[PDB]
Amino acid sequence: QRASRLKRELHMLATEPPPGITCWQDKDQMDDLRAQILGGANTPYEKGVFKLEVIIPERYPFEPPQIRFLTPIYHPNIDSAGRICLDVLKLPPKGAWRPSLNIATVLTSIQLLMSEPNPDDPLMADISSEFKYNKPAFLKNARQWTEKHARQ
Ligand SMILES: NCc1nc2ccccc2s1
Repeated sequence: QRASRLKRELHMLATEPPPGITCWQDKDQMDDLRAQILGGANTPYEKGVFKLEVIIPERYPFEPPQIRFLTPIYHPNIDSAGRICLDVLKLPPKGAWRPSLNIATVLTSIQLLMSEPNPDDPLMADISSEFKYNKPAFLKNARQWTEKHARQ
């Protein structure tokens, strides 16, 4: 059932990936994956390439994929170790993971989170206040962080 579902998902990611998103097997196992999200336009992350680690837990699809950024990113919801505060990556009642979602849909949500942060549920408190109260300085720091760590 699990193995069977992962094959369906890998196939879909290889053939019909979402715009801007790529995901693939590192080795010869279906539960240790990698992905890549391209920084969107009309965002400070633009022209940046962000790599992620995607671990599929042993009880998938009843527990969510465990995802973290490997490429540094300056964002209120993402910490210095790459942990993402996002509802679709957490179990209910607080979270919104359900088995009718998949790897592609959560990667797309992380992409949306990059365009549209939530300072209501921050992981980086100083970055979160800068985003609310000094928006131009946030945008400047994000673009600098992008150019340094996500390019060449
Ligand atoms: N591994 C992803 C990240 N690494 C870092 C390091 C410093 C600040 C922010 C980030 S996000």
